[PDB]
Amino acid sequence: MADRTIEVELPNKQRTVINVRPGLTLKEALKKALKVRGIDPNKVQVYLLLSGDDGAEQPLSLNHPAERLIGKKLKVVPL
Repeated sequence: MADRTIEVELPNKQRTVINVRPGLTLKEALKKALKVRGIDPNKVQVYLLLSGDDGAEQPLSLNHPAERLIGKKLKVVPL
C-alpha cells in the first residue's frame, strides 16, 4: 500500500495524520478526528494545496471521498 492515509493540518500550528478506506467521504473520515477535538463540520473548512494548478489551496466538498486524493495533504481551519 505504501501510503494509504491522508494528512490534515489542524489549527494552532498542529498537524495530525488520519487513515480511511475507499468508500466513505472525508467528513466520515474526519468525524472521529473532529469528534474528540470538539470541532464542528459547519464551523471549519478543509482545503487542498498543490502549487499553481488548483489555484493554490482550494476548497473541497464534504462529499469528497479521501480515496479520490489518497496520500494528498490538506489543511483544516475554522471559519
